[PDB]
Amino acid sequence: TIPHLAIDPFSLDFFDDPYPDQQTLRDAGPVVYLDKWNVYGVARYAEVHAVLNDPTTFCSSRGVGLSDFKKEKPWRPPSLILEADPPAHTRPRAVLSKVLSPATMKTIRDGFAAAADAKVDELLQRGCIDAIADLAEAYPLSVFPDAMGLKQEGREHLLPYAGLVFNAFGPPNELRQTAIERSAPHQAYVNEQCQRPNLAPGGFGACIHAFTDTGEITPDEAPLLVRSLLSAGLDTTVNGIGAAVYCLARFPGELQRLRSDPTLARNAFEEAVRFESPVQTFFRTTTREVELGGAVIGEGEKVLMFLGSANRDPRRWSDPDLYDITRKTSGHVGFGSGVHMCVGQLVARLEGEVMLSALARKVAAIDIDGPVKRRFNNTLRGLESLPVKLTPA
Ligand code: HEM
Ligand SMILES: O=C(O)c1ccc(Cl)cc1
Ligand SMILES: [Cl-]
Ligand SMILES: [Mg+2]
Ligand SMILES: [Mg+2]
Repeated sequence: TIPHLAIDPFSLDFFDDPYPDQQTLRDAGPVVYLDKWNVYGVARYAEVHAVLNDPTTFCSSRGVGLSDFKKEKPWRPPSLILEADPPAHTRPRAVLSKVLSPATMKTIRDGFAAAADAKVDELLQRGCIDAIADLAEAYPLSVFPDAMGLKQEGREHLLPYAGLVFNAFGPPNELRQTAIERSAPHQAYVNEQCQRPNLAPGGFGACIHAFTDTGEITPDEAPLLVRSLLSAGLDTTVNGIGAAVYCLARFPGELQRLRSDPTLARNAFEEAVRFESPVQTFFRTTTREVELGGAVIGEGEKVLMFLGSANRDPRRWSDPDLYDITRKTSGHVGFGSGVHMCVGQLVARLEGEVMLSALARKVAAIDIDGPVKRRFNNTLRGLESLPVKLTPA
């Protein structure tokens, strides 16, 4: 009753061009079985959204990667937020929601916007740059570690650690084994910075520790919550901003509409998140036998959600393959949906908005002018190198 497919959604050939395989996954049925990894898969919008919003059956406390924490040891202590279910999830989630709250955004907006404007002006003096190293990576590196309150020493470990985290959600393929092997130095750096004495007062990390006073989290929980921000908060935005720049480079008509109304910057970024879906996939584990899409899934089974596919499902989206900065993006699943929906979404949108605003006001054209190279990761979709020539407005 359930179709069995041999597609490996963690293979390099899949990463290189996922869209044909994603349609095959959608059109095979509402639920598929992936023989390569012995997991169920859902790739249509309706089922992905349903699974995300059914946490009591599709749980996260057994891991949101392929590995089932009931069967194997986690490669690092479980995240207290991503890898927890309610009620354990609730108070840690509330702490991060307050640390990264609307009110908090007021305190960082001016500096984040100023750093974006300065970066774009700097790049316009060079003309010819790598939109990944020089923009998608350089900008978040210039604002986020400081907003976290990290010291200067050791920051070279941040992107390597995040790449490890996202590779580790995948299956035990070469990408994952190479990332986990000899990762101790990255783990040691991050774990050290999560301790209270190493976090600058006023930054996100120190603010997490300050919540230990309220009874929402204990002091021994705070380092792990800081770890969540250092795991999710940098590499995601790197690939989100890179996706937006890649979209604007490929769709000059949309760059021109953004230039004509810079207030579209926030939605242009949201549409880039839908269109590229920097976080491609996450898993859940069934807590009971459950019927999904006419398929009877047993207890304790991994279910792979194709977020990028759901964001391109023509059952839900008009012209899903087109980048449209005025699209009504509400309901996309690029930040998840439901109890675990990205708690850092306001930071991500702030960075993306202010960068796209700076481009909208300062740049007239973005031309790819060198070999484009893709970056392979079991969970993240994005580019390794995007050589572009920026023409000033
Ligand atoms: C474009 C950028 C980003 C994307 C595409 C993204 C994507 C996601 C997705 C899909 C989830 C849901 C996980 C699940 O359902 O299992 C999530 C959760 C989460 N994100 Fe983001 N994220 C981004 C930026 C950030 C930033 C900047 C931060 C921190 C500053 C952050 C921190 C978190 C945390 C802690 C969670 C777990 C929340 C929970 O389990 O309740 N993310 N993110
Ligand atoms: O480490 C964490 O909690 C974590 C890691 C990655 C994401 Cl996308 C969200 C949360
Ligand atoms: Cl760690
Ligand atoms: Mg260990
Ligand atoms: Mg010290």
